[PDB]
Amino acid sequence: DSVIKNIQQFKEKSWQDVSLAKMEEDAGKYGEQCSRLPKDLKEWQAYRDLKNYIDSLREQLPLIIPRHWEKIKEITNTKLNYENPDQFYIEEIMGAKLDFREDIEDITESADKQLKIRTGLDEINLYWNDMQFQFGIWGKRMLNGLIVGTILERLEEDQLQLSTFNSQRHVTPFKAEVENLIRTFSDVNDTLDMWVKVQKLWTSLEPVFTGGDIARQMPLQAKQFQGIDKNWMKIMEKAVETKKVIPCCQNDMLKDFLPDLNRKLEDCQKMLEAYLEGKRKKFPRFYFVSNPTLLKILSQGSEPTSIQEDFEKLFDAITKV
Repeated sequence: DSVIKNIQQFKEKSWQDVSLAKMEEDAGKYGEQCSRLPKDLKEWQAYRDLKNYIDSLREQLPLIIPRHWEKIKEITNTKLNYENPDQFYIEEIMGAKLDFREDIEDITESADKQLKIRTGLDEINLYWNDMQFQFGIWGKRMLNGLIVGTILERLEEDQLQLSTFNSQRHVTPFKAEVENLIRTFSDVNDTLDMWVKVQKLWTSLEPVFTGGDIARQMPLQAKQFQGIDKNWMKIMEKAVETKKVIPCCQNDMLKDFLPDLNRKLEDCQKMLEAYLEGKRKKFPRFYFVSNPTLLKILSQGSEPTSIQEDFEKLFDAITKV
């Protein structure tokens, strides 16, 4: 009856289905010590068999107690049993706590590791598609990328992981995907690297050309910025239609345009800078003042009152006019 009660307790634990650790070992053990002396006199073998089963369960419960779990399940003659079994595994885990199975897992363990590497590679695949360029407000007078560095850190970490995977022998079945991913990351780095720079150039030059006074002069220079910005207005316009991260790296017009726009932006930027130097020569005091202030003052030349704040920088002891 005691053996039957122990069996009932085991059944109850199975019904409970929940991570055995101390109770399973204990219930069997307390009963067993009293039982061994008793059993020889008692005989009735069935009881002995029940006791043996309880002892086996106690031995297994300790053994029973993510990727590592999956690997453990694989080297246990069960599949995702820990995953599914862990969630609601009635008795497979208890049952599996052989040498042949271990050997098979080892034969297969290497495949799982390659397989494990493949799983990691697949995990990368999911994040890149889920990730979409982080666009941020520029006033829409569009939206630019608020952060490109975080994505760049991911690009190198992924490339380093792919290079580490390439060093491993087991990567050879999924090596072609890794090589294509490395090529994709390399092209994304060429695009993103160019993209952050172009926005900065554009961010630096957006105010000067749109603003009227500098733009009143330099008619030729003004047209390029006018025309140059239209493509950028369109590129940003295109961004709203498709915002996924993989697509931004691979979109056709955007990939070709960033290099061309950047050269266009740099030429205008160099020309703008040369113009600033010419103005600086005219009024020698301008050299002491910083470029942002100089740009602000030249642009605000038309309204003399606007320039009053910067009077102190231009001449000594003339705070307000």
